Amino acid sequence: KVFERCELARTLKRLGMDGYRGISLANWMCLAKWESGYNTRATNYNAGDRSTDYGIFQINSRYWCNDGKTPGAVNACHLSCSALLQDNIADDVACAKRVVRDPQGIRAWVAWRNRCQNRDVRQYVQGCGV
Repeated sequence: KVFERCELARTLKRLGMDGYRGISLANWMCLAKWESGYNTRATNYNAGDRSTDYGIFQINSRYWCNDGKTPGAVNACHLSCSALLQDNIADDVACAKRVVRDPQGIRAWVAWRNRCQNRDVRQYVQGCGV
């Protein structure tokens, strides 16, 4: 499923992401935009290290979900990577919360640094009623 901006804004709010571990809603929106274009079915194979990024938040199989095929990986979120490809983002949200619970926080996603850090990200939630 490809979310519309405000529709996702509202969904994330309901899911308790606003201010999660100090991370504002607008930041999570910026993240999803740059990682998947708000597409829950998006996947990206990293030939470099043999892992795959899955779903809305492009969660990596090296550490967060199990795909069976990534070498040396762990599955911190206790989920099959398949779970992150559903149209519902409940699993994605619970796993993303897990990711930021580690020291790096939101910085674990390099695109967040490149595209969202130190920028005015209010645009991502403007007019959405959240």
